[PDB]
Amino acid sequence: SEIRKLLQEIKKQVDNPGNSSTTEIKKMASEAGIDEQTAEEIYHLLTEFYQAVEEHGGIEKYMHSNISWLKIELELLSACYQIAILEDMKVLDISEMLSLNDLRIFPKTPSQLQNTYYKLKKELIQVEDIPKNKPGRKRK
Amino acid sequence: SEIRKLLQEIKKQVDNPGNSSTTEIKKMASEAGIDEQTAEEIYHLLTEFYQAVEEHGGIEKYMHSNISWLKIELELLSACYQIAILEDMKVLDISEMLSLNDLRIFPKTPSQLQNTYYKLKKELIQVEDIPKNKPGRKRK
DNA sequence: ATTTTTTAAAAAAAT
DNA sequence: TATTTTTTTAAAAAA
Repeated sequence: SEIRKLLQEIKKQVDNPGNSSTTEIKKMASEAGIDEQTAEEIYHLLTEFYQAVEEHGGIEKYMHSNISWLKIELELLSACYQIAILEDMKVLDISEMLSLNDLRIFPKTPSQLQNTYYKLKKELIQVEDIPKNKPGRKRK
Repeated sequence: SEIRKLLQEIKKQVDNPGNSSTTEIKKMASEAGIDEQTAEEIYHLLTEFYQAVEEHGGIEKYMHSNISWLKIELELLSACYQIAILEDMKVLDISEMLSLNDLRIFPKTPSQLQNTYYKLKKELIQVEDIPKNKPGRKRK
């Protein structure tokens, strides 16, 4: 599968967009036999996510803010795992690929991505901003 | 006791030092009946700590780096609790006073300060740089 | 005043 | 290999 190189190029375009960005992504997806619609959806979700990060002061300011995940970030997470799974990638490999260890689609580690993916599937969390909850005993 | 206002003024001077800084601190300590030597020691330890933070990219860069505590920061911690205890302050009050909730001598919460103080006293940790250890199971 | 327990997240083993 | 549970660490607050 060429899903990794496609996602990599999608991020490359989001980080430096031009009037031919989406056309190039469609072409790359087509040549790889990857669904064009889902490829473009990811490009647009990623664009929004990065725009949101900037509205939150930037990647560094965001990674340390009180927000663990943004609603758009979770939408992106679900779309990324879904397209990669359809392309026959193993879960462990997807978590690695999307993380800080590789493509850096998300400013998250493979475990942050994978634990969240399963909580999302188990409906332990909703598709909405998720605040960083503090540890420690609860007040009396 | 006037230990809180003394520490506050010590930090005020460290944040904007002049040729009369230490003289003013000595005077304030004297008028409050607080040991002058320990007051000056704290001024110098605090100065070093803030210089170290700057060498580590700044307060924001440091609070998120892989270092939990700096050696000089622990030396400062011990000196601050010691002088405050001698001035009859309760432990809970000291942790609050030195923290982000009040004087901000340290870029730490009252619990980070208090838990570390006791680990230091119990010799569970040494007076040296302490790295931020990651959570999670240990590898097989 | 000092120690222990609890919680939440992250990491990786267990299933 | 997909999903769940356990473990560890730090932080928060009870014990």
